[PDB]
Amino acid sequence: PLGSARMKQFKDMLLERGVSAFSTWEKELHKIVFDPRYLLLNPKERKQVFDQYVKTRAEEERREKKNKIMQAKEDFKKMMSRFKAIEKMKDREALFNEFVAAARKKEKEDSKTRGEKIKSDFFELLSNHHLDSQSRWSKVKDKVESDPRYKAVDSSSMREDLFKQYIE
Repeated sequence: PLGSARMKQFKDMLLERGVSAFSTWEKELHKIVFDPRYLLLNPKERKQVFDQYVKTRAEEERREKKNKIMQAKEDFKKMMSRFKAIEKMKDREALFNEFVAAARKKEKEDSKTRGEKIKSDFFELLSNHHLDSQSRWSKVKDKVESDPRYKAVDSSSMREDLFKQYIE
């Protein structure tokens, strides 16, 4: 949405005549100087529109390139025809090992965060009750067997051990 029809036309001309975004005005001038639309702006205005056309086009290209790369991953990574998208095998394997060697690294996490969680939830379960050294698992079991923080501990014996830990 550039100000005026006059400048729109100049911008258009820049595109149609293939003026580069990585060059000097002095060296691109030859692509436009013979074009009737060149006559529609004074020098200051010519500079305005050129500077804007060059900044805008470089950024669009820089970005088109990146967003294509990131998008190719996010789809290769998602398929786990999106396989062909990546070129070679050398590239599409430092990635097939990005996912797998990060999907196992999410379990030297997930099996520990949930790990300590089953435990702490069993302690928290226990702490809802008034317990001490005199407390006896026989009489306590019955109070908390319905609860989900209890069922979560899958070893009837390990439950007992925990309650022993908690009572020490």
